[PDB]
Amino acid sequence: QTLPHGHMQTLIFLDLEATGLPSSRPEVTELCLLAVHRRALENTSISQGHPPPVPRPPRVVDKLSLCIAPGKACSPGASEITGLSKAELEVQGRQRFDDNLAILLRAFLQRQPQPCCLVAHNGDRYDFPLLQTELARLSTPSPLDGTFCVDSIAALKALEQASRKSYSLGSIYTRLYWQAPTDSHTAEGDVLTLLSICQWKPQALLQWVDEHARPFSTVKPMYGTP
DNA sequence: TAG
Ligand SMILES: [Mg+2]
Ligand SMILES: [Mg+2]
Ligand code: NA
Repeated sequence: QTLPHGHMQTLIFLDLEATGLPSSRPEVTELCLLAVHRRALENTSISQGHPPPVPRPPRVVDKLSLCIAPGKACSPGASEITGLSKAELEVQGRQRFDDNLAILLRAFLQRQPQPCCLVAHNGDRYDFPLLQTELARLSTPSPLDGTFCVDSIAALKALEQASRKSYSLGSIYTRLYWQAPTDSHTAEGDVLTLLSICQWKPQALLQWVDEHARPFSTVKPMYGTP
């Protein structure tokens, strides 16, 4: 382009469940990362047919799915759709978002060939600023420091405009594949759904991602800590 | 406009 940050070598599909929506000062209850090398995406076969079948996930993938005890209760709305509550997370012995979690994420990211780019649906307004806020509370250094990120809503908008309607995760998936997504509002279900829409046009997605990746350190926290 |  020249590419502003070089080729993204690893795409990290990311999904968070949390206790509520942005004005509630929400906290994370579940986290899922799906790390895919760009080779896996460029090896995805072209989406043919109307509709095309849902693309097959790459064989080679690193996956991390974690349930996390938040510091405050879930809104009733959040619990009904995620199937999670703070109390039941604690009955199941889930720990808080803590320094160890940060050390876990860092080691997971370091397994990936660099640089890594986080991909989340509406990430620019939800997942990235939320995650930035969770990590901010920790005295521990951010494990996301040399990482990049993109919002898949912008990606799919550009990809479909390259070919009114909704750009919610489920809407896009149903429009592309004429099927309902499964396990919605679980971190891993919605991450796998996200993987599928991004595999719709894998080459165009990588190109767009390389051009719009931005440092996660420029992400503004969703809300302030004490 | 999209837990
Ligand atoms: Mg989400
Ligand atoms: Mg979800
Ligand atoms: Na393509």
